[PDB]
Amino acid sequence: GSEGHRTLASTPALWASIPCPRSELRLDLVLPSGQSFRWREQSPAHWSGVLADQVWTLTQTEEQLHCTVYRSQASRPTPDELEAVRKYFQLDVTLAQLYHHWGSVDSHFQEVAQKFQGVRLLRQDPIECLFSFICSSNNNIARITGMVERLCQAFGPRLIQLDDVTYHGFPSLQALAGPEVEAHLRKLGLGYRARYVSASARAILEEQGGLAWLQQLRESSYEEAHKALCILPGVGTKVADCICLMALDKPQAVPVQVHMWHIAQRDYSWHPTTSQAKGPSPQTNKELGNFFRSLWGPYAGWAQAVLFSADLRQ
DNA sequence: GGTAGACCTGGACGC
DNA sequence: GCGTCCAGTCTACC
Ligand SMILES: [Ca+2]
Repeated sequence: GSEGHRTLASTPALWASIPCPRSELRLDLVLPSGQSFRWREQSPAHWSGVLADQVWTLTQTEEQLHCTVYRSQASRPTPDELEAVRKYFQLDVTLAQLYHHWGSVDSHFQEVAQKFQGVRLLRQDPIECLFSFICSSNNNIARITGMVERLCQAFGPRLIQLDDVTYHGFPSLQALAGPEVEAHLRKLGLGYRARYVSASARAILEEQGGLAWLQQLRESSYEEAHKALCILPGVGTKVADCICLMALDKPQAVPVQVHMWHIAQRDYSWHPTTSQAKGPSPQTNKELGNFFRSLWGPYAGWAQAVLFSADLRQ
C-alpha cells in the first residue's frame, strides 16, 4: 500500500493534478524518446524518475497530468513543487500553436503530426544533459539508458528507494572529475566514452571556470553556446546541439544524427547542395541543420522532436 | 580544408 | 550458435 511505486488508483490522496490535455503532452512519446534517459514506466502508463532532486511518478488522463512526489509524512505535491513539473515540461509553451504553424508551412509535418501529438521538449539541467549526451554518441537509446543509470548509481547522491529500485540524483562535476572515475565508468561499460566523461568533467572545473561557465551559456547566443560546448572531449556538433536545444534554451538548434538524415532523405527528398559530399560529413550535417531551421522556423528544434519521436515509434 | 577508419557494447538479423 | 551491422567524435592524412 504505502510501499512500492505509487499508482493513481491505489493512493488517490497522494496525487495532485495539473491541467494539461494529451494534445499538449504525451508522456509515452516524450519520456522514452531520447530527450531524457531518466524515466521508467515502472507501472503501465506511470512514469517515474528524478525531477528537481526528488523522485516523482507521473501519469495522465485525457485532460489532466497527475503527479506524486516521494520526498516526512507522505502527502500530495505542493503548488510550489508542481510548478517544478510545469517548468520541466515547459508547459507555458502551447504545443498546439507550434504544431499549427509547422503544419501550415510543411504538409508532410502536418500529415505526421496528426498521429503524434503532444511531443514537446523537456527543459533539462545542463550537467545532466551534457553528460547524458556525451554517453549517447555512436550508441542506441537502450544502452545509453543503462549507462546513465549505472553512472548515477555509482557517482550520484542516493535519494529514495521504491520496490527494488534505488533512485540517485545526477552526479556533480566534482564527483565526475574525481580520481579513477574513468576506470570505474569503464567497468560500468561506458566504453571509450568513459574518458570523455572524466576528461570533460575536469576540463570544465579546471579550465573553463566550472559550473558557472556552463550555466552562463543559457543567456548566451546559440552560435556562442554551441561553439563553447564543442571544446569539451566527446562533444561534437550533434552532442552540442542536443545540449543547446534541451538544456540551454536554444529552440532553433537542430540535432543532426542518423534519424534526421533518414527523415530528410525519405520524406523531403533532401540532398546537400552547397556541401562537397553526398553523405554525412561535418559540412553536410551543418547544411541539413540549416535546411530544417529554414523550413520550420525559430522552434525548428522542437519540430524535429515530433518527427524523431514518430520515427522511433515505427 | 575536407575525408576515411577506428572505436566500447550488446541487441539484431543473416545464414 | 558466430560474424557482421548499428545505434557520433576524434584523428591521421591528402
Ligand atoms: Ca552509425
